Amino acid sequence: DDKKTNWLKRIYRVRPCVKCKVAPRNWKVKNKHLRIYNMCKTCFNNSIDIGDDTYHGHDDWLMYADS
Amino acid sequence: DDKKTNWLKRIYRVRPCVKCKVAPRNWKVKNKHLRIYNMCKTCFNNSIDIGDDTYHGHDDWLMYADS
Ligand SMILES: Nc1ncnc2c1ncn2[C@@H]1O[C@H](COP(=O)(O)OP(=O)(O)O)[C@@H](O)[C@H]1O
Ligand SMILES: Nc1ncnc2c1ncn2[C@@H]1O[C@H](COP(=O)(O)OP(=O)(O)O)[C@@H](O)[C@H]1O
Ligand SMILES: [Zn+2]
Ligand SMILES: [Zn+2]
Repeated sequence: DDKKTNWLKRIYRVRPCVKCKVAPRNWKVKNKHLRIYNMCKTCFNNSIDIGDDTYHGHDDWLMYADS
Repeated sequence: DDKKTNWLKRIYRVRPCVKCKVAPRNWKVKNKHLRIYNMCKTCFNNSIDIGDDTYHGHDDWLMYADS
């Protein structure tokens, strides 16, 4: 129910990439959840190239108001 | 994973009861989810007494970082 989705949009917007601190985070939809990763796509691909997993991670959010 | 819980604490704190606009919302833990209701307990009980379901509702949040 759309008020939940609006919260998820707010939460996404206020959390820039943990590495570059400017770009928005990468994300994906998996089944009924939104997965927000810690970094943008550029910084994540770079983290593999440099050998750092320090900022790897994510959090999952239910995209519906009722579980 | 505790960073998720910290977000849920922020989201809860910034959303006063939709009716009285001052008190924090009622909530409950159901299985792996946090249910945040639209109103505080006082306003919800009052809504039954006055016959208004306008502000009845809730949103559910996964309490873990990985779904
Ligand atoms: N953009 C990113 N920023 C930080 N960590 C990421 C990013 N993309 C993938 N990861 C990490 O890489 C791993 C793989 O994630 P993912 O592909 O979503 O796994 P799954 O197989 O469960 O769908 C996870 O630890 C995830 O946190
Ligand atoms: N404090 C409250 N504020 C607004 N609506 C509420 C409140 N408490 C209960 N409700 C509403 O009353 C109904 C019953 O909720 P609940 O007891 O959590 O149902 P369930 O049987 O699924 O566990 C729902 O529509 C819920 O949104
Ligand atoms: Zn970045
Ligand atoms: Zn109230």
